[PDB]
Amino acid sequence: IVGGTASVRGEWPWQVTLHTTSPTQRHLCGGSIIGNQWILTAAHCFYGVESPKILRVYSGILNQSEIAEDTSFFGVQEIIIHDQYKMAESGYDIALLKLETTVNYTDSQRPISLPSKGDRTDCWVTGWGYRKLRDKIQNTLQKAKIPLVTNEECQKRYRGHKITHKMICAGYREGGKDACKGDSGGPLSCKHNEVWHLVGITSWGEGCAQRERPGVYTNVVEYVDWILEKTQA
Ligand SMILES: *[C@@](O)(C1NC=CS1)[C@H](CCCNC(=N)N)NC(=O)[C@@H](NC(=O)[C@H](CC(N)=O)NC(=O)N[C@H](C)c1ccc(Br)cc1)C(C)C
Repeated sequence: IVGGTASVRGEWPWQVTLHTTSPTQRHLCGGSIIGNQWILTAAHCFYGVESPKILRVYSGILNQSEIAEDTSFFGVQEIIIHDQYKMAESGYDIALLKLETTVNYTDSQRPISLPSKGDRTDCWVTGWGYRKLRDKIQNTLQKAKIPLVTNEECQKRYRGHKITHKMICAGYREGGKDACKGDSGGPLSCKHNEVWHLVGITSWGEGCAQRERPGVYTNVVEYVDWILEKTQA
């Protein structure tokens, strides 16, 4: 997260930190709780990830230093990637994680409502990623208010990339506030009528918070059907 501020403990209940044990443990990507045993995130986060067994999910986290070898975590029973995914920059950068055990909701971990298809503004991108292109994972969960930018507006900034309707861009004309390396998979949460909705999944972008370079996110509303299909028994 570039140009943001440290969050408060429990400020973003759905946000979780995904770790990989190979070759050694470390933050891998962001993620959103959306059900007892369902974590939503970006598909590109599992490039070269063979077994779901190397994945460890931590919810209710504020600071990475809350995580040590003796720290509890939810095991990942299954990794479901969208059958059309290929490159994050081509779309379908969405994936589901089915946790080994059910999640007990508390003040520090609750799910986030999926946007209503009937809805095809007050948005924030959160994460523990870089503060600038070259940097390091942040200990304290970062957050930043970013305005959504139309696709026609996005396409222009990306004359080399084709921004479909399954994508949505957010950023500032001037930059300065955007997600960066390590925020991937993480949520773009927007609040309407004081109800949060998972509008986007951090996906890609040229650099971080650069002028006229909106961050490209997966447009979640375009996948709820896919989601209900995968979450179903
Ligand atoms: C995620 O946090 C990560 N996914 C995997 C590792 S880190 C970032 C979020 C990017 C948000 N950007 C923004 N709002 N400005 N995603 C990526 O790094 C993805 N790639 C890219 O965003 C860009 C796309 C491009 N056309 O350049 N690629 C890129 O930065 N590539 C270089 C090679 C790179 C440098 C450092 C790191 Br840690 C990764 C890649 C994924 C790689 C698809």
